[PDB]
Amino acid sequence: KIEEGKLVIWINGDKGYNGLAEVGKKFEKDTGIKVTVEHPDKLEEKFPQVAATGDGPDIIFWAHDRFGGYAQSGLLAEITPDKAFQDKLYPFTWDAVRYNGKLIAYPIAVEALSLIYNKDLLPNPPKTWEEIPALDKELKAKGKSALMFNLQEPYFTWPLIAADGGYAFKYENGKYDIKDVGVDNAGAKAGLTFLVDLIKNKHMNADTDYSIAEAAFNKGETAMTINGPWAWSNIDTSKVNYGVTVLPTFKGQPSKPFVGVLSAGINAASPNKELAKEFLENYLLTDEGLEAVNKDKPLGAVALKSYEEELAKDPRIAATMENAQKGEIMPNIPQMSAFWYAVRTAVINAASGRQAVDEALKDAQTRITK
Ligand code: NA
Ligand code: NA
Ligand code: NA
Ligand code: NA
Ligand code: NA
Ligand code: NA
Repeated sequence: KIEEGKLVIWINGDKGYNGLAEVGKKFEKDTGIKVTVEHPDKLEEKFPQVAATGDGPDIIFWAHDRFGGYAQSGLLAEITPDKAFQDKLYPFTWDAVRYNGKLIAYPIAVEALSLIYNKDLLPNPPKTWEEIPALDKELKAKGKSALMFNLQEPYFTWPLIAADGGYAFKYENGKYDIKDVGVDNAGAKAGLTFLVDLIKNKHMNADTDYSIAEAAFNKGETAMTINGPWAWSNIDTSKVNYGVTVLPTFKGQPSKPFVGVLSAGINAASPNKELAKEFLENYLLTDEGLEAVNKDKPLGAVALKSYEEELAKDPRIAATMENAQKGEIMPNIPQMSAFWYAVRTAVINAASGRQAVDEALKDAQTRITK
């Protein structure tokens, strides 16, 4: 079914697949084994279909959170890196690729939101959320605003909501406790209260969405936004001299953005598991391998320490990794699907006044733990 003696790799069409193919060509030169890199449409839908019948690629690349469902269906091989190899990657990245206590993928790259700021409006960006109200008053007096970011989606508001002690699900022992949910605790209530107050006191509008925040920042109307590495290429550097830094703290605690870890899984049905391990450990997860992919399409921050130390000479990448290290690995369990919709509703209702902050989060907590 899956052909022995070659590697077929699937990766999304927004990634550096020409760079990956060059890594494959080096592997083929050293081993005589053909590597075929493909970027099919809807690969994350296709993989569980073909893998369920014992078919598909030998290696799949995707964000780690989707691999939980794949691992629940036994579609991914348990990987076997030795302890010395594991020590070459930042330890938090291995946690992202554990399911039911077992390692099911190799971490490649790390993504998280950062604070993006306009250096000509704000050469010294605020280190705390608590400073932002006063800063907004000063900037509004000069015809600008302090901060605009997407308020409609919990991915973007969670960093603040969770800073003072919120969390989705408690992680321990390579597993999550589905009964230990941090959506209606004191810290979450404090952060959502602070967000709602930003709106009540006219520092942000409740209808601000992704489009508005991006346009406002690119036009030089707002000093700051919150966004991820996918947004950098769109920032009009002709008009905006921007920096990227650590997110502000709240009550002295770091903001807690969700962390996505681009990961490489090995099909459980592959007869090429040793070749796949060799390719991933000793060709891709090297400075030269990650450089080839990154040159094609930037990976952002990477899990491999040796190469991250080079990439972090770019302060935007250094900030991405700092915010990731302080953030919350996105849980890979099925109960996380309940989290997104429950918290989305809670934030919308609190920002509109439909619900008090406490009731909004209480209702979300009840749905997530149900
Ligand atoms: Na070839
Ligand atoms: Na090839
Ligand atoms: Na084999
Ligand atoms: Na080092
Ligand atoms: Na170098
Ligand atoms: Na509760």
